[PDB]
Amino acid sequence: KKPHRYRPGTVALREIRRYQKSTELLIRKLPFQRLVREIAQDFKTDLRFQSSAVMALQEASEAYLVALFEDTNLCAIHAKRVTIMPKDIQLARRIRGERA
DNA sequence: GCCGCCCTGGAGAATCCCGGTGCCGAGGCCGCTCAATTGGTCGTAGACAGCTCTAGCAACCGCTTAAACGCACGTACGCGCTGTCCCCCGCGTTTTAACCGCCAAGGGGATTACTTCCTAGTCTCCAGGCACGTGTCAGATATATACATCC
Repeated sequence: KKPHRYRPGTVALREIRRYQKSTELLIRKLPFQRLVREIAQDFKTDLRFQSSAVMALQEASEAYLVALFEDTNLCAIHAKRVTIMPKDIQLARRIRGERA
């Protein structure tokens, strides 16, 4: 219960300016390893993983999600909005050719 | 005469600066060592020349006709404004699991060296499949001619 609450949006701009400067991975390593192993046991059983393989998968997945979020933000801005919605992701993936 | 209180001076300890010496990152030097270099030989890939036949190109023609263009009207939709409500954001508090540091043994896989043998490259010879051209043949199409019929 303290005064001087911040306006909704300048904190998000601060995290935008912070996370666009830094280069570290934004997803924790152990949940991503568990997700990769859970996906990979469907294709083949008794699969071992190098740590650099999981790191390459994490780098590629984070780059893909960041680029998709940039296209999604462009979709949301084009619809005279500032909030991203699942239809923006759907339109971005449709124009990209993933849903086409 | 005896005892208590205020003012001022020089010596002991803390700190800054400089010199001698030991440790981390990087570069010169040395040793192995394997792949780039050099030299020679030879086969053939490609450059060059030559002839033949077909497509493209610049600039013009003529004719047709459907597409393009201009204009007027009208109305549907993009856009701006306002309300509203709801849902996402900011923040405080509590939980929880990521992260790092640990076993405990065992298998997977990357190398180094070695052996062996099966299979694919290479060469020679041959023949049949593919590409092209043509004679022939059965299905599809159009009309010639004869019969039943309405006015």
